[PDB]
Order: sequence, then structure tokens, then C-alpha cells
Amino acid sequence: MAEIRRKLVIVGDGACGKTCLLIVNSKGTFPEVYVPTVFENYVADVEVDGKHVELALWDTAGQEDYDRLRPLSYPDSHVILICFAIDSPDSLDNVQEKWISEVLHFCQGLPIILVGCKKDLRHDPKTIEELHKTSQKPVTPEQGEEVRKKIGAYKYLECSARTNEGVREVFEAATRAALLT
Ligand SMILES: Nc1nc2c(ncn2[C@@H]2O[C@H](COP(=O)(O)OP(=O)(O)O)[C@@H](O)[C@H]2O)c(=O)[nH]1
Ligand SMILES: [Mg+2]
Repeated sequence: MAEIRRKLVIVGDGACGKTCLLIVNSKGTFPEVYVPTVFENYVADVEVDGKHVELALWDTAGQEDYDRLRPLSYPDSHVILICFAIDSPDSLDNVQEKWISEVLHFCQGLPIILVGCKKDLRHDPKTIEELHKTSQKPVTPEQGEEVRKKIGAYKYLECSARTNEGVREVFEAATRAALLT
């Protein structure tokens, strides 16, 4: 009749898992071989709280000219996902140092969901050994929440595209936030 439509943009450091998160949500299977730099614009059907919502998914990047093109993704958004990877504390530090200022510049007043990706790596032995070489460790859930509070984000959620853990909750949270906007 007239489906409810909302727009989502997802941003965050390169290789933090944005495109795979979109693919798993949309297509349902983790891509083991070919991953595009950005997912195709796609409209997701999200069932939340008894409503069918169409959520347009806008993927972004920074390599090449994608940084320059990124601002063209923000207009008329309803919800922003700022992502980092749990196996990369550097990518969490970039949330405050780079991403929040960008998002607030272009999307003042929109709800932001902070998303910790690659949850499956939190106890992964190779990840733990790699990070021990620079006296680092995986991001903890508390660390993610503390960043959420610092940036005024609407919610903090963790997920793993590889195991699919927490993916539905991400998009259900984002849709609920978008419906308020
Ligand atoms: N272990 C693990 N690896 C992931 C996950 N999501 C993405 N990857 C890997 O991380 C890399 C970057 O993923 P991608 O979605 O392209 O990151 P983007 O640059 O943020 O779009 C790829 O090698 C993926 O296979 C995840 O949930 N867990
Ligand atoms: Mg990508």
C-alpha cells in the first residue's frame, strides 16, 4: 500500500567488517572468497515490533575515491552505524578521533548505533597472540560501552558476520531507531 521506508548508512575503518555484515544480513551467507569493496545498494526487509520496514542499506569505504564519495551517502539518512572490529583496538580509537566528527558534521541529530564487529575473534588464539606483540588485547564489551557513552551513541551492539551472532539484533535496533527519526 505504502511500505514504511528508512535509510541506513554504515561507516568505519577499512576491513572492520562492514560489507560482510551487510551481505550476511541481506543474502544470508558469509562470503568466503570474493568480497566487494562496497555492497550493492540494497533494500532490506526488516520485521520489527509487528511492522514491515524497508531499510535502504548504504555501504561506504575510504580507499581510492571512496572517501571523497562518502559524503554523498549521508543525505536523508535515518540511522547511522559506526563500526569497529573487536580484534582491532586501533579501529575503536578511530571512532572518537575520526568517525564521530564526520558523522556529526553530516548527520546532526540522527541516532548512531555503535557496532563492534568480528566478535568471534575475541578469544581467537591467533588474534590474541598477534595483539600481545604490541601489549594489546581484543576490545572488551565494557570498552565498547565506554566509547558509546563518550560519543553519545544510541546503543552499543556486538556481532559476528562469520557466525551470524548478533546480526539480526543490529538491524532490528537500527530499524527501531530509524522509526523514531
Ligand atoms: N573473523 C571474521 N572475519 C570477518 C568478519 N567480517 C568480516 N571479516 C573479514 O574481514 C575482512 C574485511 O571484511 P569487509 O566486510 O570487506 O570489511 P569492510 O572493509 O569494513 O567492508 C575480510 O577478510 C573478511 O572476511 C567476522 O565477523 N569475523
Ligand atoms: Mg567494504
